[PDB]
Amino acid sequence: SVTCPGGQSTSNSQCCVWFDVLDDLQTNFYQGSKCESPVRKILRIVFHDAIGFSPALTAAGQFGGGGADGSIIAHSNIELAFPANGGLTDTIEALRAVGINHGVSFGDLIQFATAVGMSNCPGSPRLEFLTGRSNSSQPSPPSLIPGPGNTVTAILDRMGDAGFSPDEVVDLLAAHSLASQEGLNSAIFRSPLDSTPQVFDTQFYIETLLKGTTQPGPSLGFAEELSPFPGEFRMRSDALLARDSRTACRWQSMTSSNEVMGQRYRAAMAKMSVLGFDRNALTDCSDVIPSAVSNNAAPVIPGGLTVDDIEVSCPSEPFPEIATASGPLPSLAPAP
Ligand code: HEM
Ligand SMILES: *[C@@H]1O[C@H](CO)[C@@H](O[C@@H]2O[C@H](CO)[C@@H](O)[C@H](O)[C@H]2NC(C)=O)[C@H](O)[C@H]1NC(C)=O
Ligand SMILES: [C-]#N
Ligand SMILES: [Ca+2]
Ligand SMILES: [Ca+2]
Repeated sequence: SVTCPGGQSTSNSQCCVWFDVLDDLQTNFYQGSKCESPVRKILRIVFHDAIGFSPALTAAGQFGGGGADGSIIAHSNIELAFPANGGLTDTIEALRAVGINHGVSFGDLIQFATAVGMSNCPGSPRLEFLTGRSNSSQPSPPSLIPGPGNTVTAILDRMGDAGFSPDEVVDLLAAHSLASQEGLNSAIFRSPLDSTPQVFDTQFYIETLLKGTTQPGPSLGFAEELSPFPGEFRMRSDALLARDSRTACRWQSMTSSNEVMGQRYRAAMAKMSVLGFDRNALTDCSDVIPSAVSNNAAPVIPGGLTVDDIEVSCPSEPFPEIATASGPLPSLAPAP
């Protein structure tokens, strides 16, 4: 049966090399299987790699990008000069070394390191993992990565061209539940985007909907909005997407069930992992990905705030009854 040298069982012999890069990533890149900055930086990288894909550029006779091809590593010299790719160089070099040492393609390595990093974060779904993407890539065209100062129309058009519906854009944003910022306001380095930057949960959707009350740093940084409590950072595109009529009802439905959020995110990520590829030409090695520990906490409106403090923006469905916490307002420490 396909037994790999280490004695694990898998579906196909092409999956066996991935048990070795699992060990290396967990011990080294993830510093003992932790859910800290390397996982958050890999999640920006998989998005920035895969979104360099534009059918409208191809239609106009231009190169439109190869999608999830590892071009952000193979052509980092040109892609890391793009505005959205700051604070990624160290992570890209660590990944380059693993790819070269294990003989796997860069596009596959990024997808694999995303599924493995998320498995270290409580509450995460098991992401699908496909292997076989060609290692050959051309540099991504510029201006294909949505930025935090863009309007909701600009973001939905860019994501729509890549292939995502407005609903899938909200689903994909569940990754900001494991997030902080470093380059928008350097004065409050690693300020989290929700109160549990180490748990994949619904808190990001709940807390971006809360009324912006607090300025967390000495000044406001690029595309920064008032947040609901000390230490939390709120990005303008996230504030706008939570409130815009085209995305507000899907954003609201993501607040009460970690289970629904996880399924929707896993589906949207599987679609993003094969942009520029035919998934029927890839081999499924999903059984190499381990289970994350379960998250047993329930969704809550933190620190004494109530439903009266969230700015309900979906005019059709009433806000879900979420639990409240009898606390003083929290102050978040930097994400680890
Ligand atoms: C509407 C599109 C989105 C925009 C405009 C956006 C923008 C940003 C920006 C400006 C940052 C802060 C980076 C920094 O200063 O360090 C950030 C962080 C982050 N984003 Fe996004 N994002 C979006 C979608 C996504 C998606 C789809 C994913 C991946 C599936 C993602 C994953 C992350 C993660 C995990 C971080 C945290 C980085 C860290 O803590 O080091 N983002 N995003
Ligand atoms: C994937 O392609 C890249 C080239 O784009 C290869 O990367 C180079 O690998 C050699 C040795 O294998 C290194 O000395 C170079 O420094 C690498 N270049 C870059 C830009 O990183 C990589 O080896 C290829 N991988 C496979 C398995 O074919
Ligand atoms: C996010 N980039
Ligand atoms: Ca790419
Ligand atoms: Ca969270």
